[PDB]
Amino acid sequence: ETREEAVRELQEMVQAQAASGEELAVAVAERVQEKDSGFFLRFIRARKFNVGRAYELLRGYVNFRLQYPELFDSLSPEAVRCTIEAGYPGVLSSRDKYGRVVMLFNIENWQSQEITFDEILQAYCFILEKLLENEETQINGFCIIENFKGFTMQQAASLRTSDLRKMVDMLQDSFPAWFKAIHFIHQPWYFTTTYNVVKPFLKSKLLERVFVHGDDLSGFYQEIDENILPSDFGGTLPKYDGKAVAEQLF
Ligand SMILES: CC1=C(/C=C/C(C)=C/C=C\C(C)=C\C=O)C(C)(C)CCC1
Repeated sequence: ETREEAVRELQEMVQAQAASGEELAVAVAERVQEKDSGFFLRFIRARKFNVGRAYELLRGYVNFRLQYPELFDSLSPEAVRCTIEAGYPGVLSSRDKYGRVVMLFNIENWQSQEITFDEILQAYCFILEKLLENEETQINGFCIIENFKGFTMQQAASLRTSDLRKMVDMLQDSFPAWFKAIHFIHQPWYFTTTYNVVKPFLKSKLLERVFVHGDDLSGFYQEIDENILPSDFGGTLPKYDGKAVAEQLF
């Protein structure tokens, strides 16, 4: 069967490339040695069974883990659960019109000293790992909705460029085959400074996936069904509660 053959070919390529001794190639081989066929199929299917292209995706995925080991070193499922229960980030029960999983972040009252940017990215990675077990999601991918209505100047001043770059790299290196769009709503005037900080690190393909809506949600609602969104993202569903997602995942 083509699936089993494709996985075997990807595995052989992982080994063949590592044979060169090239640093990342060697790291990939080491870092995927415990993975099952399902894991390899994610990359294979995301690249329409093009093994070479699947391997390139895998390189970026592993590179992210090499560059940001603090996100993976002492990962505790229990701690990740708490972050998710707190609603950071959230996940909708229904897919959007593109068949995408919709992830959520509402910055209002986010206290970075209580729940760190790193902890939030750990939660993203933990969720995406589970979400990508699903074969439709392996193709359709996901989007992110960011409600910045409550983005304060204090929050803005506290954001570290190294943390913003980490998020860029999560989307651009770890999950680029799956990250499809990010929608910022209700962002204040000083969002411009935050955006400008990140802009140099965004490749053109990723830049084209960033949308900023402010207070006019007309276009936004054309993308994401108002009737699938929680009330704190302008929708008709109950205010987002991280408990439901958390229970489903764990
Ligand atoms: C502008 C912009 C970004 C900035 C995101 C920010 C400012 C996130 C701030 C807080 C958190 C933790 C959100 C969690 O979802 C992205 C994602 C990096 C890269 C694409 C464009």
